[PDB]
Amino acid sequence: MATSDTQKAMAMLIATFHKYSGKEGDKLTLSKGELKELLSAELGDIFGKTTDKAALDKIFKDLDANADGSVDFQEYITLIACITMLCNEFFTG
Amino acid sequence: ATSDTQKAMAMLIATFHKYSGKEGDKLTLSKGELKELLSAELGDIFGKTTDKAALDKIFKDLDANADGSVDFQEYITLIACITMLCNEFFTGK
Repeated sequence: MATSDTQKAMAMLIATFHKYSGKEGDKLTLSKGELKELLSAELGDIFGKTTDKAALDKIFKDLDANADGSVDFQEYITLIACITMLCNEFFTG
Repeated sequence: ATSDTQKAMAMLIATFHKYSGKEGDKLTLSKGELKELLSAELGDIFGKTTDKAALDKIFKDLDANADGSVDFQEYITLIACITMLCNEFFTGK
C-alpha cells in the first residue's frame, strides 16, 4: 500500500530492519550484533568505494561500545545514510 | 542485482535530486523544496499520525526557514521521523 517512491523505499528499509529484528524480542530495535550482520549483508559490496576509510572503520568500531545496547530505526537509517554518503557516486562523484 | 537496502537508498537519492537538481548545489535542498517533497511523497499517510503536534512542528519549522537548506542526512532523518509517526509498524494502528 505504498503509493510513492519514498513510501516504497521506506517500506523496503523497514522490511530489512524487521528481517533481523523480528526473529525474537522487541521488533523495534536491533542488537549491535544484528546490526553488524545486516550492514555486511546489505551494504558490504560497496564498502570498498568509501571516500573515507577511517570514517567507515569508525562506524564498525562504535558498534562495539554499548555492546548490550540497542539500535532503533532512526539510528539504523542514519548509519545506512552515512555509509551511502561515503560510498555512493552521487556524493563521491 | 543489488540488495533492497541499496535499491531503497537509490530511490531516496533520486527523489532528493529531483527536488535539489533544479537550483544551486545538488547536495542540498531548500526547506521550502523539502516541504513540497514531503507533502507530495508522504502527504497521503499524514492522516495516520500518532502525534499531530509533532507533524505540525516539522511543517512550522519548514515554513519559518523556507530559504534555509538541508543535506541528505537531515532529509532522511525527517522522512524517517514522519514514517515512525504514521506507519503501522511503529504506530500499531
